[PDB]
Amino acid sequence: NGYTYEDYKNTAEWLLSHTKHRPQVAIICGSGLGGLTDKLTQAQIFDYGEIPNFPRSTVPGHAGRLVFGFLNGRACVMMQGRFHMYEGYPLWKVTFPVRVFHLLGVDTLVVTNAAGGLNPKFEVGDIMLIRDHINLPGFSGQNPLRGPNDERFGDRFPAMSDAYDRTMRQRALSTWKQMGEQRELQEGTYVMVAGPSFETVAECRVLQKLGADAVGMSTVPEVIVARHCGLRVFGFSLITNKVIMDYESLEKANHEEVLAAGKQAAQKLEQFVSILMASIPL
Amino acid sequence: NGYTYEDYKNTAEWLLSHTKHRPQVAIICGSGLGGLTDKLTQAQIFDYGEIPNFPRSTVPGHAGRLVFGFLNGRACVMMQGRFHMYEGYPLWKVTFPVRVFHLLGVDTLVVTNAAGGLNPKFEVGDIMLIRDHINLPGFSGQNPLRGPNDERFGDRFPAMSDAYDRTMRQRALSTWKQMGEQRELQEGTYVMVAGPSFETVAECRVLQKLGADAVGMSTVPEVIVARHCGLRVFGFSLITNKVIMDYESLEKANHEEVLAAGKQAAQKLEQFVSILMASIPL
Amino acid sequence: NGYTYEDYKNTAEWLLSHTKHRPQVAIICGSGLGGLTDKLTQAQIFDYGEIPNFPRSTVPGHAGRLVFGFLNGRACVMMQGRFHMYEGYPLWKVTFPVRVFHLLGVDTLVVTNAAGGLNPKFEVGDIMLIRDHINLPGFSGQNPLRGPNDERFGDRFPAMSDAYDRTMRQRALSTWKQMGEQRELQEGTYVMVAGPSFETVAECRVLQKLGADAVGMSTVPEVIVARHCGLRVFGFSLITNKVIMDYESLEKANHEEVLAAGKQAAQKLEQFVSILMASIPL
Ligand SMILES: COc1ccc(/C=C/P(=O)(O)O)c(Sc2c[nH]c3c(=O)[nH]cnc23)c1
Ligand SMILES: COc1ccc(/C=C/P(=O)(O)O)c(Sc2c[nH]c3c(=O)[nH]cnc23)c1
Ligand SMILES: COc1ccc(/C=C/P(=O)(O)O)c(Sc2c[nH]c3c(=O)[nH]cnc23)c1
Ligand SMILES: [Cl-]
Ligand SMILES: [Cl-]
Ligand SMILES: [Cl-]
Ligand SMILES: [Cl-]
Ligand SMILES: [Cl-]
Ligand SMILES: [Cl-]
Ligand SMILES: [Cl-]
Ligand SMILES: [Cl-]
Ligand SMILES: [Cl-]
Repeated sequence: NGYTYEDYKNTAEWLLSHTKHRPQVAIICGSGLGGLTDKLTQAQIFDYGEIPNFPRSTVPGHAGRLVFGFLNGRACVMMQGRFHMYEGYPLWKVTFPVRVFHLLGVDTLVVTNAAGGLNPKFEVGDIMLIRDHINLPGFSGQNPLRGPNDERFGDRFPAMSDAYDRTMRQRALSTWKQMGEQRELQEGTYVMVAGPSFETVAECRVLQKLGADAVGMSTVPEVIVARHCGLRVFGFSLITNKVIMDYESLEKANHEEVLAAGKQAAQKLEQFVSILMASIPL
Repeated sequence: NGYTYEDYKNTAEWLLSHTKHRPQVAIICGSGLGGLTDKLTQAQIFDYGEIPNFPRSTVPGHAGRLVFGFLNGRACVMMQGRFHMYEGYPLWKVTFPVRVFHLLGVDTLVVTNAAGGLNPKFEVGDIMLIRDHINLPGFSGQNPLRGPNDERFGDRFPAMSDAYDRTMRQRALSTWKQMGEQRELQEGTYVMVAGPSFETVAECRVLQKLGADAVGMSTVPEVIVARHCGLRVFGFSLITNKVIMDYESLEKANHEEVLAAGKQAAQKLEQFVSILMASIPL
Repeated sequence: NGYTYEDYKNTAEWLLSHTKHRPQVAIICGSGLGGLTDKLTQAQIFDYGEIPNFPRSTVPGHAGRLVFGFLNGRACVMMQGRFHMYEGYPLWKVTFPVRVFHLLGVDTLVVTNAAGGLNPKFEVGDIMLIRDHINLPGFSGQNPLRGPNDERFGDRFPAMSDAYDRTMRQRALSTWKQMGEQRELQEGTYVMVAGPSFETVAECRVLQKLGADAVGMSTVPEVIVARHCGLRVFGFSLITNKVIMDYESLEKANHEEVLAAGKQAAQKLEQFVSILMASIPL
């Protein structure tokens, strides 16, 4: 980890210096929450590059931007653009933003993400509340707390059995009925895999047998350092596809079908998140 | 990854400069395909050292050599000597050769390897067609596509559900009957483990329960970058041993028994591969 | 690995130079064997810092010390203070001490450790003999033999199916009856996880389903290089806690409950280890 506490403080302070927005809720926007920044009243945009010590993607395609504003009368900081293991970032860079959020005094993290369905009852376009995760990289050493622990963030050995807030999740089932959606809001376990290649069938069978309902390539490191900092955490996945679980199928997973499911669910997801701000305790 | 596209191009071009052999098929020779170079008509040998940007083993024992020639009227490039995680090589070095093969315009990769039997119906000397793999290192971040993606090789998020060509595998069952072998050609799932230590019993039970038929320490990274480049992929394992699956046995696995099974199956394996060239589409 | 054989030799020799103690048995003291050094007759203490090439913890809290002496008429070298992946140490540093022990001509390693119960028949304060391990990090590349092999320590591909000595374990069940403990000495499989965060429920269910009886964050790398060097290996775990395996519980694991179970079992553990020296073959 090439970041000191002084580095985190510098970034927090610089942002406090450069905006009057004091946010309570951080949202990391995954697949098809691109345009959720269009619903922030009183939006102030930073490009990651301007923000100090802030990782910037080398890849030309994505210019990640941090946006401060109000959503449904909640002070929010949104991340449009995320860092993934598969891109080559170490986890002390992937999760750098969360430690800054805390130093802004944000108390709640919303995390969204795409995922393949491993639970057969799941369908494309479905939304799965993250109740638990399986951190497969963490088992092997790839945990974002690996290294010296700073008491000023949290304990050396934080628990995670409770990472995903029970209350937020109930209050999210309620909001669904109010949305009057045709399809029931799902609840399940998200397994993180590093990727970037899609799963084999033997691999998909391993993940289903380990007890995973969805597989994606993000979120878990962010949840772990959020819980390490004492943040309340709520997250869901967009079920972008059904993980091919048999050799008889003649169908390959693909990024296009993930972009598609993401453009298709944008409106629904943007709505659900903004109504949800109301159920976020102040 | 300390290799640019210009580096790969340089190696490809240098080889094109230094041989008139334009190969269609690359074969990576695992356990007991040492002498398969003796069956190349019109053989031109390179030591890895001569070949630019080509990883060279530090270990005194193995002087890896790349050999261009014809096998059963197929233009082949053979790798005699392979790079393994356990040796300390990063995967961008293990799989460096495959990216060069593609730049030579090779369209088909044959991958052979030793493996311990986890499926009880398997016996030493058996041959298992790789139908699927379980990439246990890949889950944790150790995937050879981790880092920036180059469009000139393939897509950022390639699928693998179809990695092992269906046609090649049928056409391989047919060739077996023509060989008139006493023992039926096997088909199964290969789990890669980094090693170099052999599995415990609890470990062997984990791998059987995950759905693996054989365990070895290679191949999978090569298959992933081959499929990333659009290469057709066919592979099998020599079942060198039966993974000790109970505490009551007084038998340890050992490298000697792997070298043995390899010397013992050489002839059979050398035959099977050369007949197989005929079934390789031009 | 930034250690040569000359480095290991230098450390061994320096210790031989600086003590008349020629030890047969190395003990790595885990949770609640702090005070086991108080039972060494004729104790000679080294701070790790004094000992050359010896890793030293950056963290202010723990000043690791190596102590030579006699326990129950056995020449022992004890490690008070251990190195863990979660602290950031690479495994060539975690296991550095074991290679030195061998060069002192120690023939037997005792390894102790805390662990969460995954087997429901287990209770806090219980003692589980390690019969086998599941090395989850090793699968992904994080094995301490990864790199060039030195013949002077052992074989490139050591077996582990037999890592935990059968005889020592019988002779340990016998000593239990002589101790006349109210609770039966347990026997099981220890899964290593890198941590430092505690397991989720989905995670705890994965580890139980893989066949693990206890989960801890140490030992396995030490056992692997000990067995690579030809050392006889015996180990047990203190069951510090029962891994939360359901969402209905309102209980988080915590370090305090691990320190507690450790202070509470110290006397019992200190006794068991010193009686055990008698059953150690000379
Ligand atoms: C491979 O293409 C991608 C690219 C990006 C993401 C997620 C980015 P995020 O929204 O978390 O910020 C995913 S997630 C994903 C959907 N379907 C699958 C699948 O079948 N397997 C494993 N993972 C996924 C997949
Ligand atoms: C440990 O000794 C070796 C050395 C080299 C190889 C493979 C080299 P390749 O032919 O892929 O290029 C193997 S593979 C192997 C056979 N039996 C087992 C086993 O029981 N467990 C896990 N793996 C193996 C094992
Ligand atoms: C998280 O806090 C710690 C700190 C140190 C250790 C071990 C050090 P050692 O004695 O091996 O030298 C453990 S081990 C441990 C007990 N309960 C659990 C649990 O529930 N999960 C996973 N692991 C543990 C846990
Ligand atoms: Cl930079
Ligand atoms: Cl990295
Ligand atoms: Cl890293
Ligand atoms: Cl070099
Ligand atoms: Cl490496
Ligand atoms: Cl590496
Ligand atoms: Cl130092
Ligand atoms: Cl490291
Ligand atoms: Cl490391």
